[PDB]
Amino acid sequence: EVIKEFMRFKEHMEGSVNGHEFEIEGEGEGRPYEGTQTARLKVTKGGPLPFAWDILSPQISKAYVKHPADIPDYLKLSFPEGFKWERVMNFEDGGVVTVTQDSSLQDGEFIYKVKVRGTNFPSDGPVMQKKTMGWEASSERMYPEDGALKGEMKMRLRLKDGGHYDAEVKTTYMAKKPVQLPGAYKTDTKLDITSHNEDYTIVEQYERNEGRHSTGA
Repeated sequence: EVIKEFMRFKEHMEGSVNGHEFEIEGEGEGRPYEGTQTARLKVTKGGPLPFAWDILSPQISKAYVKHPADIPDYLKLSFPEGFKWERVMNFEDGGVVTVTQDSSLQDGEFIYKVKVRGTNFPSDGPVMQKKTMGWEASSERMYPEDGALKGEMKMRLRLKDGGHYDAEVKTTYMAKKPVQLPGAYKTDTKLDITSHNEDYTIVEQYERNEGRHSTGA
């Protein structure tokens, strides 16, 4: 078994949001079977970011999703080779974020390599004015389609406000070899910024994910 009850990961991200290029690196740890993790991130190029850290947080780790025994854990079964995923987030004010990601395993540790592109965010919007306050918990509908695992979800950013700034999200997760794909089900996810001191140039996150059968949805 290559996936231990404790697993670290490291992450390299590059991207650009409305033409502002950046790099971020991170190192993290978690309990893959328990559904838990934490990481430390920093902006290694292009810092301080012109834009909310929040649009980045969901793109900085689904090997740590807790599954019941009878839902196959496709993304853990995918190691040691790993999996890749491609996402599109469509925000209500016209901004879009697209992401491509490789995840593999080297030296006992998960290794994430992430390319993010944000575009068409309004100069005066809550993302570019850095006015957001973190994501409410969400549930991603997971379902096998065209030989891959797909998820969709509505994700909701809190605003320095009381209301919410909303994204429609679609992700295709595809293992590098054809391991059992699950039937459809839900993943409940809560992502927290736990420490942001620095300039949101050093940031720590905590995330809890749990797989469950649906009712339902």
